[PDB]
Amino acid sequence: KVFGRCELAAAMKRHGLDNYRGYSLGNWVCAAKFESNFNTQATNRNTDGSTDYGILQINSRWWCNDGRTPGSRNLCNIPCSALLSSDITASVNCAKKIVSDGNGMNAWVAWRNRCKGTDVQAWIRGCRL
Ligand SMILES: [Au+]
Ligand SMILES: [Cl-]
Ligand SMILES: [Cl-]
Ligand SMILES: [Cl-]
Ligand code: NA
Repeated sequence: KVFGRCELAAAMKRHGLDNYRGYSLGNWVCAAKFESNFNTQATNRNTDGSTDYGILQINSRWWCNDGRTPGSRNLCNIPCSALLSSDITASVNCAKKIVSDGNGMNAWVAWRNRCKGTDVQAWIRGCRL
C-alpha cells in the first residue's frame, strides 16, 4: 500500500506517533517519505546482509526477524513481514521502541540527512488533523 501524505499523517497520529519522544508528526512523515516513499511494501538490502523493511525501513539486525540475518536480534519481537503490512500498527510500535533507544530519530539515517532541521511541518501542511 502506498499512502497519501495526509493519509499517512492521520494513521500515524491515531497510533500515537504524533510527538512521541518529542518528535512532531511532520518529522515522522518526512521520514516515511524518504525511507519508503510511503510504500508499506518497501524492502531495501544492506551491504551487511541485513534488510530494511516497511514504511520506516526497520532493520533486521535488531528490530525484526527475517530468519536470514546471521547473529541479529528481533527486539520488536515480530517477523519482518509484519512490517510490510497495509496496516501500519506494527511498524509504528517498533518505531516507538527504536526511537526510544537513546539516539532518537537519528536511528533513521535518511531522517538525519534529509529531515533533521528542515521545515518538517510542511509535511502536514493542509492535512485535516
Ligand atoms: Au494504522
Ligand atoms: Cl536471522
Ligand atoms: Cl493503517
Ligand atoms: Cl531526542
Ligand atoms: Na531476527
